[PDB]
Amino acid sequence: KTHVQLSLPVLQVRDVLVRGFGDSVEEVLSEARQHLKDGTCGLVEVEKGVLPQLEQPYVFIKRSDAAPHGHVMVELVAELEGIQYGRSGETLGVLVPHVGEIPVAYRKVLLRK
Repeated sequence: KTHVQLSLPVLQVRDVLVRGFGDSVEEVLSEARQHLKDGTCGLVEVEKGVLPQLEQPYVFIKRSDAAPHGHVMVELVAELEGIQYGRSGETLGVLVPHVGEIPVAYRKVLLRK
């Protein structure tokens, strides 16, 4: 399927144990996609002071369309030293590995895979 319905656990930035997916734009997009497939991917909502507490490169989910079955259609955009790889809509949050942190909420997304 070109899209997969996912429910992403929303994590508080200060709880996050593994603060990024790796060391290159290509690696973080790769790793983010693998963790999304394996159900081991969390979401941190972006506000003032969040991104400097996480590791670059960043992987964002961005709204790709204006929402089947409650699931917002999203795609992945990476960012490194202020350059983005991908072009999409509004940021829903920054993806991180999920290693058992307790979430505050779930974000239903339809991921372009």
